This record gives sequence, C-alpha cells and structure tokens, in this order.
Amino acid sequence: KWDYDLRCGEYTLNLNEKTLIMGILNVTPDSFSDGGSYNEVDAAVRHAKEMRDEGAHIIDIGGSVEEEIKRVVPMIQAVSKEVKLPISIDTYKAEVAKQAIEAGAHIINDIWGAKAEPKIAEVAAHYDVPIILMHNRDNMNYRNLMADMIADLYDSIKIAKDAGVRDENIILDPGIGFAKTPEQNLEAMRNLEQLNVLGYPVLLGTSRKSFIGHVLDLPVEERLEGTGATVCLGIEKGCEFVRVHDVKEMSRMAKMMDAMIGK
Amino acid sequence: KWDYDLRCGEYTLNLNEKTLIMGILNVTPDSFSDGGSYNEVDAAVRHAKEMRDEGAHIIDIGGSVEEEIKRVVPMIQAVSKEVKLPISIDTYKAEVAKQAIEAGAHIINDIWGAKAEPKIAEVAAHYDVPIILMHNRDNMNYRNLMADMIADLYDSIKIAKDAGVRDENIILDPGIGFAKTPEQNLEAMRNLEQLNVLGYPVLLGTSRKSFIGHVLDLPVEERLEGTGATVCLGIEKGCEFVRVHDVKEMSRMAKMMDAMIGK
Ligand SMILES: CN1CC(C(=O)O)=Nc2c1nc(N)[nH]c2=O
Ligand SMILES: CN1CC(C(=O)O)=Nc2c1nc(N)[nH]c2=O
Repeated sequence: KWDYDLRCGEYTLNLNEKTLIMGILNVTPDSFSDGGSYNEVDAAVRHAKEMRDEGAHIIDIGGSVEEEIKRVVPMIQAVSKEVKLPISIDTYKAEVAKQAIEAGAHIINDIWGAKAEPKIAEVAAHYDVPIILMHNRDNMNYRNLMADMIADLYDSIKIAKDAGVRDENIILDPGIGFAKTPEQNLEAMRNLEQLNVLGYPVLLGTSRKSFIGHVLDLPVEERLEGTGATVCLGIEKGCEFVRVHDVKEMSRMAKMMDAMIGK
Repeated sequence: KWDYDLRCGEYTLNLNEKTLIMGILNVTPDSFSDGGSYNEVDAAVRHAKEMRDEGAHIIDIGGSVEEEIKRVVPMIQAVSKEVKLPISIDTYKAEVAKQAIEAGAHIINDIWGAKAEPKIAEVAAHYDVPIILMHNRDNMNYRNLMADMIADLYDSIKIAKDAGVRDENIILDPGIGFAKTPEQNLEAMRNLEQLNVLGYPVLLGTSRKSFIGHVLDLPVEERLEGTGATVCLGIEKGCEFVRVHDVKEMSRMAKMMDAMIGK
C-alpha cells in the first residue's frame, strides 16, 4: 500500500487501484517542417485519443535542443488541450523539460535519470512535477547487474533529492534495453522485485524491445505476446506503471493480473 | 528440476526445458453421424495439424458412454496416425479411457480426478499411461479453498496410487472454473504455488474461461489477453503445462516467461 497518491497538478493517479498504463505516443515527424505543422500534430492528437480510449492512464511524448522544443511543444499544447490525461515528457535535457511542463506536460521521463543533465532535477524540483529516473550508463562493466543497477539508480535519487525533489515525486525504472545485453535484460526481468527495497514506485518499459526479439526470434511488429509476458511478470514483481505501445492489449493483461494478484 | 521425464510410450516430454503446451482440439460434431464421418474427423486432423505447427506439445481430445467411444475413437485413430504428438484423452469414464488408449491416446485427462469412476485409475495403471488428476467436487462448501483443494487433490492421488499408478505417471491440476466461484478461481490463481508441495507436475487450464470474462467484462472470443495473463502467472507460480485454445499466442508467452524465469 502506497500511503500517498501521484500528484500531477490537474490530475491525480492512485497507485493502489491498478497498474497504471503509460501509452507511447508515436510521432511520425513531418519531413518538411521543423515542428508544429498540421499533419504531425493532428496524428499525435488522434493517436493520443485512441490510447485514451484503449485504457491509457498517461501519454508519453517525445523521442537537437533548439528543435527538440519546436517538435515537442506544439504536440503537448494540442494533446493536453484535447485529451484529459497526464502527459509525461520524454527528454533528458533540462531546457526541453522546462518548456514542455510550461507547455502543459505533467511528468518528467528521463532516460538518463538526471545524469545527462543534472539541472533537470532542479526543473523537476521547481515545477514540482513527478520525475521518472531510469537506469542507464555508457558501458556494461557490471560487476553485479542488480547490485550495480540499484547502486546506479540510487545515485540518480541522490541528485534528485539534493535538488529539492520530494520522495513522492520520484519514480524509478530499471531501464530495460539500455546498457544491458540480451541476458542482462532477462536477469533484470527475473529480479525486478529487488528495486522495491528503495521505497519508490517502479515503472517498467519493455514494449516490443530487442531482448523479446532475441528470445522469440521475431521482428518488432511480432512482439505483442512477448511484451505481454514481460508486463505480467513486471506486475507480479510489484511494478506500478508499464510503458507500452499496445494500450488495448496490455490494459487487459494488466487488469487481469491486477485481479489475480489482488491490486 | 524434475529428476525424470514424462514417458508417453512413443513420445517423451521433458519438464525442465519449457512449459509444455496442451492444445485444446475443438470438435464441431457432425449433427448427422454418431461419429467417424469424414467432415468431423477431417476438421479434427486439420485442426490438430494447425496446433502442431503453432507450437503445441500435446493434443487434448474429447468433450453418452456407448457413443462417447464412437465419437472419440475415430478422432484419435486419425490424429495419432497423422500428427506426431502425444494425445491426451478428455474423459472421466473408465471404458472410454481404455478404448482411447487402445485407439492410440497417450495421456488420461480426468476432470474428476478418479472420483467419478475410480476404475479409470486402474486403466491408467494397466496401460501405464500418465493420468492428469483435476480438482473437482459437487459443491463449494469450502472451509478453506486452498487447504481443501490440496486435501481433495490428495484424495485423488490416494485412489490413483492404490490402483498401481506410479508417482511419475501423476499430474495435478487445480481445476479452474470447476466447483469454484469467480473469486475462488482468482484465489486459486493467486495461490497456485501451494500445489507444488505435493511433489507432482502441475497443469493449468484457464483458456477463455468465465472468471476471465468476469474480471474483464468480455465475451469468450475476447479473452486472449486475459488467458495470457493467467498463463504467465501460472508459469511464474511453477506449473509445467498449460491447456489452451490459442496455441500460437500462448506458445510465445510461455516461451518468453520460460526465458525470464530461467526454465
Ligand atoms: C523514453 N523511453 C524510451 C525507451 C526506449 O526507446 O526503449 N524506453 C523507456 C523510456 N522511458 C522509460 N521511462 N522507460 C523505458 O523503458
Ligand atoms: C477437459 N478439461 C475441460 C476444461 C473446461 O471445459 O473448462 N478444463 C480443463 C480440462 N482438463 C484439464 N486437465 N484442465 C482443465 O482446466
């Protein structure tokens, strides 16, 4: 039982009711504009709407600098305006983070857990938004995957907390498919429960990734069942959100898991 | 680690390699014959073949008396002849069991765990085939679901062993959707691991069932994700086979689970 709720300004997310579903917003960028043009933003809104209907709880948006903003800001403007859901912003850059939250984004999603740009934690602290700290590194000289993962994630927490970030605005993420061989990803999957000793909600993103292809020997568009299995173990191992492409399918697996495990 | 293999005469099933997939053979019966006619047997063979291609390890066949045989015997004859896989026979009747094994079936699948016709365990003992003892009762006056389930299953084991059945020819099954309310099924799902103390391989059959519909509020043809989730937890909780309709989909989830848990 989490003794608090995830506060997202306008929106609130309860962590005891269900596994929360983060939908990956896919942005096929107009090869012709810098950003903001009708086709890409319309497609993003449309797609945000579909995922809202498929049972999504968060819309994840993003995926240099000067024009990271120009691409991402108009999408957040349009989506928050048109879809009643918390939007997480997918960046490791401090300036982008500010602009996006200023544009209407509610959560930070940092694939570098404040190590790329430590300044981001201050933006997170300033606007008081929840920040997702994901495990990542430039190397895989793991002495001991899980011990190092937990050590690394903790170094992220230090940076966040030292910048003013409240414990209740911290979410952790094992960072599957990042700085981890196919076997290390499996090992992380198998030991997810260990991240719980840190005392923070955990998000898992395994949607359609390489290690699934590695196991099943199947291309990206053929990874739904593989993804499902990772989401189920993830829920069984105690994670609070899952970051997925297939919102309809994963929502139903999430919900069935929830019922069975008693969430 | 199981220190033995599942011996099915012509075929052998290793229990340490993977979760074994039992495909439910669906028999749309010719409304016109008693059994044996071309359309129903052709459809069964065809369907057996499809599941063999989708990654199935066992074909489950069956689903009065005098004509249980007439329906089921010609199907086993044709399928064993045409598909190189162990066939389980789905009956609680002693006479049917004999005929089916005589017709080429390898495993007994008893939804009454030898309580309907105790004589079946002797057939099982005689032909030396593996028998699946499923949990079942006529009532749900459970004092304590899991304690009673284990007690009941044990009463099945007694009957089997007393009739000559070797420990290594015994498989257990929690019997989801039988003599259990929607909540009791969930409770069984949540406590599957407890069946392991009995020391026998466990098979789980949850494919497309009511309790999935109950949770997700969805019709039978819409229960793939729900089924998937039950199969994943089942594998996580240590079961050895799953009995499913959707062989292609469940095979892939099974295989991804296997990789992650380290089977
Ligand atoms: C922004 N991305 C991207 C990502 C990927 O591209 O695989 N995975 C993840 C991610 N964010 C989070 N929080 N977790 C992921 O696994
Ligand atoms: C023959 N049937 C039928 C069945 C069902 O109709 O739900 N479930 C099961 C079954 N056999 C086994 N071993 N397990 C089941 O759950």
